[PDB]
Amino acid sequence: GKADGAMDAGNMLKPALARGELHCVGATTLDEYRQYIEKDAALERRFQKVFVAEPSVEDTIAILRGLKERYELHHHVQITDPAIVAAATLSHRYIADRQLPDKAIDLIDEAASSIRMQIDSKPEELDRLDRRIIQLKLEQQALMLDMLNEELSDKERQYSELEEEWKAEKLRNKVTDAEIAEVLARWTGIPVSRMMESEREKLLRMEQELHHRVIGQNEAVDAVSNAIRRSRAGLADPNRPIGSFLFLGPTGVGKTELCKALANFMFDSDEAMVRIDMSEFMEKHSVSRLVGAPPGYVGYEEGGYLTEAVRRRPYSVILLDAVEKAHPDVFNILLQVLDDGRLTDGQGRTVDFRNTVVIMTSNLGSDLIQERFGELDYAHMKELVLGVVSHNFRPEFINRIDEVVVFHPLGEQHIASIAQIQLKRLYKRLEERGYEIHISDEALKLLSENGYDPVYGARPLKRAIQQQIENPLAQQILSGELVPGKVIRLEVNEDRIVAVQH
Amino acid sequence: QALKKYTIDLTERAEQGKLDPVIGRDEEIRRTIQVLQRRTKNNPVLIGEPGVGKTAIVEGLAQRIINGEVPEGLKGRRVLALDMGALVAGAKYRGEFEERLKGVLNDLAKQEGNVILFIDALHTMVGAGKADGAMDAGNMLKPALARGELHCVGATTLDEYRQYIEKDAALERRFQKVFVAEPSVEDTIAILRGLKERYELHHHVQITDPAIVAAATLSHRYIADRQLPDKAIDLIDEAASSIRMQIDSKLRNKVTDAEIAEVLARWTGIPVSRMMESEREKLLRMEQELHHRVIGQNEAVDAVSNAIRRSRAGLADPNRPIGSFLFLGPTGVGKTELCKALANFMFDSDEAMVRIDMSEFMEKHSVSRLVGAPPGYVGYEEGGYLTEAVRRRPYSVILLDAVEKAHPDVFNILLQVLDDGRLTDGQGRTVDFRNTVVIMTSNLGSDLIQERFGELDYAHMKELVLGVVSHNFRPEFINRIDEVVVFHPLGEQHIASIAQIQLKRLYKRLEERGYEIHISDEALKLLSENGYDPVYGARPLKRAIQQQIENPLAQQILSGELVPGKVIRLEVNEDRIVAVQH
Amino acid sequence: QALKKYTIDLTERAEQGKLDPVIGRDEEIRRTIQVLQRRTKNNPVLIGEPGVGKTAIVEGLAQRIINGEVPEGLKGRRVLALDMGALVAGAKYRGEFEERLKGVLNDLAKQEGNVILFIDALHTMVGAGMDAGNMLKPALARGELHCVGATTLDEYRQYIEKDAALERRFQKVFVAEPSVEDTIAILRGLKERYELHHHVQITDPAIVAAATLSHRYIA
Amino acid sequence: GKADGAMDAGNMLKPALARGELHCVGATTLDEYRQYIEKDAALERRFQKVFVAEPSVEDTIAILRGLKERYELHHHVQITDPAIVAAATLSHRYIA
Ligand SMILES: Nc1ncnc2c1ncn2[C@@H]1O[C@H](COP(=O)(O)OP(=O)(O)OP(O)(O)=S)[C@@H](O)[C@H]1O
Ligand SMILES: Nc1ncnc2c1ncn2[C@@H]1O[C@H](COP(=O)(O)OP(=O)(O)OP(O)(O)=S)[C@@H](O)[C@H]1O
Ligand SMILES: Nc1ncnc2c1ncn2[C@@H]1O[C@H](COP(=O)(O)OP(=O)(O)OP(O)(O)=S)[C@@H](O)[C@H]1O
Ligand SMILES: Nc1ncnc2c1ncn2[C@@H]1O[C@H](COP(=O)(O)OP(=O)(O)OP(O)(O)=S)[C@@H](O)[C@H]1O
Ligand SMILES: [Mg+2]
Ligand SMILES: [Mg+2]
Ligand SMILES: [Mg+2]
Ligand SMILES: [Mg+2]
Repeated sequence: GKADGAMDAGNMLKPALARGELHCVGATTLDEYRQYIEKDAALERRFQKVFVAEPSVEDTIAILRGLKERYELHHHVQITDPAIVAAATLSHRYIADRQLPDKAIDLIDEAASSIRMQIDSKPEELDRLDRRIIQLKLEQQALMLDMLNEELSDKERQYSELEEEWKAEKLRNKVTDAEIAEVLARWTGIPVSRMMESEREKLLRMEQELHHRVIGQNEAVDAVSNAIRRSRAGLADPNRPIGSFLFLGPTGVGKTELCKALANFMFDSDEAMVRIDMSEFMEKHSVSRLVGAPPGYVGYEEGGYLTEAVRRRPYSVILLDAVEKAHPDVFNILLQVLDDGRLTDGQGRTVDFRNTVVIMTSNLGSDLIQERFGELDYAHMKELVLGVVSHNFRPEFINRIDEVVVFHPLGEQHIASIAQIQLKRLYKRLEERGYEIHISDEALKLLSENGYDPVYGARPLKRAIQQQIENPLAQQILSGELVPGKVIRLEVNEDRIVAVQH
Repeated sequence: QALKKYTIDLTERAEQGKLDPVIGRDEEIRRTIQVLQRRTKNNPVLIGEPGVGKTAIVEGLAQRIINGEVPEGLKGRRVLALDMGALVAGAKYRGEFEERLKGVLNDLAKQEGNVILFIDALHTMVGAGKADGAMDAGNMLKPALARGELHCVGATTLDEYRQYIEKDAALERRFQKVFVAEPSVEDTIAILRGLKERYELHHHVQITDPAIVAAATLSHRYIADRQLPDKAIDLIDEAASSIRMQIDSKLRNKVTDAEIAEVLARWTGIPVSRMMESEREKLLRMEQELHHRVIGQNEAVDAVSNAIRRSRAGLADPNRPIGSFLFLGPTGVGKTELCKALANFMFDSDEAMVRIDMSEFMEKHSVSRLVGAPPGYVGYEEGGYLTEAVRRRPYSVILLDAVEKAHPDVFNILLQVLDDGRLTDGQGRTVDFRNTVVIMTSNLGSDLIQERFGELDYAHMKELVLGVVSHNFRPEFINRIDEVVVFHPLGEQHIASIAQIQLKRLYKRLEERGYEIHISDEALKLLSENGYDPVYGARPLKRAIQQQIENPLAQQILSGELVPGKVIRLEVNEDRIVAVQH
Repeated sequence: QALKKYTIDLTERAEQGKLDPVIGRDEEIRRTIQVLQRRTKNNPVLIGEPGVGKTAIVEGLAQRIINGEVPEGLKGRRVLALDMGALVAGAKYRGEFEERLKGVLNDLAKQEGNVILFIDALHTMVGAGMDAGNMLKPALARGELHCVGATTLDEYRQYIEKDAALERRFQKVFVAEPSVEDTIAILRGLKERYELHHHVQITDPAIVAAATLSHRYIA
Repeated sequence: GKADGAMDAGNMLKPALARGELHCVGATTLDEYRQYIEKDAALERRFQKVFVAEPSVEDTIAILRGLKERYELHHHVQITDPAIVAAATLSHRYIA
């Protein structure tokens, strides 16, 4: 209420506060105290500071066991004491901004709202299928090629199955720890929730789901798969990230494909991953471009890059591609990251990385691996290229790595399978304009033999495909020679691969 | 009342049918409905990117309250939309804004908890009525938010939240973060198939469903600025505007997908449009039209011809740039002129290209010239050269001129560029290089090529000079290159044809000046026989043409001797060249 | 009424013929008319380096509304130039900018979408002390305001592309700086008004020499 | 014009500048021009830098000879022309 008639309301109370004739119990924040009171230091002494520490997990458990019955009587549901101890423990582990017991009560109360909404209308999967069948109903109405009425028939059948099963049980009217974990996995993003059977069947086939995109390379697919299975099962070291890997080998063996296949598995898109191309980081300033500017400097109030983009979605994959192409002491930021999951940015708030999968591709032993992947067992190769890495890095940073793996030069059956994959995506690119493509098996032999050399991996297969198909084929498509509808066969001449129209 | 003066009823507008139909957004509406029916903190904030449908989730929630698709507990709730500007506007005295806000709080306590308040732009609430010593709307809604008396549905942006609401941590913890992700391609198709009826009712036209799947796919692929389903709706609506004007001017009546590609080609410049027959026959004559400026060197003309034919025919690898060429040859055989032939074909201009002159980059930090300086350092706010040059012009041609001069590790930036088509500047955003033609022009093996181009076939020449380049670059980097072409030294007849090209462009320029010039073949023979040596390329040719033509020619023009409208016969002397006026 | 306190009716001025006979720039007017007939985001922003005649484009739009060269959705509109410098005039107290601006927005809602607004120097609207983008921003979003913004290229990419919400509520119309021949056509269009004001004659070789020397010797 | 529920002078005359109904002539210091008129758009291109030179010593002599009669007829005194050139020279020499 200060104005031109400046009486400010801190001044009128102030002799009553100083003389003790007013018993004013104040309560304020800890930043707001410093920012608004300790400016005006004539009133900062009138008060006495009672500090209210953040409670422990066990004190939060003791708090929730007497608040429980009030939320029970509001939502008309029960809360079972495993959900209380799960709310306190999980909210202390997986939510880093808020503080106890605000987030514990938030998980409890929102879970009870979720159970009340189950009991009110109908359960979850009924609503999932109900929204999707009304979606496909309106979309099929608007489509008046389809390949859609199959999907609507499938979802309506599954809706009828779950509706009859719901009538057979006519459920959840308590709050178990499963509902707390569902509300935690919708708060933050970390899949803490219990694995429903489709996801568990998907996750036991991790290697089978990844070898549709990474052919060969068994050891690293195993390592990646074991890290994610430990994370979902609940055995990962809770004071470190999920998996801190270091990939090694020649050029074009699927390193960035293994990371893009991780992202396409786990988040259903290739470029949903914090990607730090470490080859911009050749000087010691890129430290500042990932942790941000310090106070006083230019990009302070715009943040860092690694810190902010992980703190948005705390469960993600981090790729540090071409990790040898950096200054050697950019890997001390990663010492903090890989040992404890904490990275303090410029502004002072510590982003938590204990749910991210840090992956570092490289090529540091390419000469050695290309020389000796034959006639050597995998353990001795890992040993000797780890000696090479010890010539590169410092023994701090490679002690923090969860597993160093070795990639190997691709054989000819590998390049046959890769040629099949690249041709499937070429069929997808040319089906959209309206062209159907087959291929002779003799022609695939020409692709596998014209795109093989041991030193460059599986990129010469890609540009051999590019030349020996895509240059005459796009030559003919622009020529108007190849009309859609008819199947474009890929047959060979004596050395060429010609397209025909029959 | 003090609500009707200052709020806007959304359920009344949904009942009147003014709102957009909201299709999709299942789990966002469901989690918001869960957070609204809590005991304490009935406060969902919808934190998402700008454009992804954060308001439309709230209006879809109002439409479900109208239709009855909500649970029984929310049937009949009045979604009121707060207006911060309507509160601040009439309050300049001490305590009029706070009076209005306390009146709103008393009415929303009076409404029996039957009101779901809504604030788009929650940060406007954060700094709302804050004057010198005034209770803003943050500090006055701050008690009635922690007790669930106010059922406020916020909405804010993902980066505006960091600026304004994480500044004030108590009002930051009043709200629950319901995150609204940018939708996928299929969901954008479904969202457009919902809203097709509204744009057809407005523009009085029809929209065909191939144009909708084309709008969603092309907007997801090419436009990097805005987001889904906003940019796809923009392509739909601007194409419908275009068809409505082309009906209404003086023909079509249904939006096709090529209309969507036209609006995309006008927004960006990437030629996604259908090939007209003039441009398609122009494009099949790629090699001949590059040999209308670059005679000689058939190989890379074939290579770049094939690359642009792939780019236009849709066979281009969409996770990579269009072509990533390396040019290797003796000095002065038209490498830079092959790139200028590219720019002159592609954009109908000569220096219409992003031209990095890599002999400036002889140390490790001109890397930082091309990307920019990080946070904290000097050239932060000015960006980078390459990143602004490509972000402002997506479909361009990048020339790394004279790429042998630099430090050996400037070409790691290019590892990112040539592998995935992306490059992160200092300010933390990536530029999409899925549309450029990255071209490098070295001369690492000009001694070897000038020595042994004779008696060695082209494949083994490429093999040998590529082995030398393998000694000079890293195996990671030559693996990324699309096609390492090799340039051959010029012959005599090639230099004669180059001189013919120079004379014809000189005659065209001086005809634009207003003159008419003829020449005898003997002058051409003298020009071909005087300035020949294979070691120096076609530049001694052009400077000999320069001297032995343009010194007497400009000597005689400036005297007024050459009257325009005559015939300038470039005859010869016993040893030199002189022009006459007959 | 708040419009008459702060707006300038351009079409009423072109009705009395005070404006310039804008000749050329036809495709930019056509793209602006494409933008102003959408459903949402009806708000073009004219963008180019300064001096190239963007207010001239909106004057030509107003003259086409007066003559009737517009489609059948713009006959009868009024083009009102808003003055962002005039709303931040008496900015003493709290909530006095918002009173003026809400008066303008209520009176524009009163006309039932009949008024094209022209907010020149659009970089003023971002920083107004929250302030001014956040009262226009929902009405800009729904397309019930038809704000023809007009700002410099560098001011646009410094002020408005920093702020993504206000950036997507507009639509760019890039204004190409005219050629030498187009400047000659402009001066041949505007020769008569200057010869009827100065009461002198102007020699057309001096016109084409003036355009050529101005393009050559001033950067 | 810092008023209440009202307008100032500048943003009420600003319509009359770009409407042709004002033949205004301004006068200001260079610095306040370079802050307050170069920053605006319409106020910039409705105004022209007629720069005023600080005059020379003999020009000041001519001006003082043009105004010697007024001050002499005012104060009933007489002014000497060597006193004029001494005053002008020492005023430009000493006063800052
Ligand atoms: N095992 C594989 N399965 C399928 N495609 C593969 C495989 N290995 C390589 N490729 C293809 O070859 C390309 C090159 O592989 P990348 O992983 O990108 O190279 P890299 O492994 O990153 O090695 P560097 O050192 O980064 S060049 C990939 O993008 C795929 O298109
Ligand atoms: N699920 C959806 N159903 C229908 N229309 C949608 C949907 N999502 C987005 N839209 C449309 O997308 C456009 C923009 O969405 P908006 O919510 O208005 O943007 P926004 O989410 O408000 O983000 P800001 O912060 O206002 S820029 C509108 O035309 C909406 O109708
Ligand atoms: N086939 C050709 N047709 C026309 N002009 C050509 C041809 N080959 C070379 N030239 C001329 O060669 C001259 C020099 O070409 P540039 O490409 O600029 O030199 P360069 O190829 O870059 O060699 P370096 O190593 O960079 S010095 C140009 O002025 C061209 O006119
Ligand atoms: N096509 C045109 N027809 C007629 N006059 C034009 C044309 N283009 C520009 N002009 C004139 O050029 C001048 C430019 O006027 P303005 O539009 O105010 O300037 P501008 O191009 O908008 O640049 P700014 O950023 O507003 S200073 C005026 O005298 C116009 O009459
Ligand atoms: Mg890689
Ligand atoms: Mg919004
Ligand atoms: Mg060159
Ligand atoms: Mg202007």
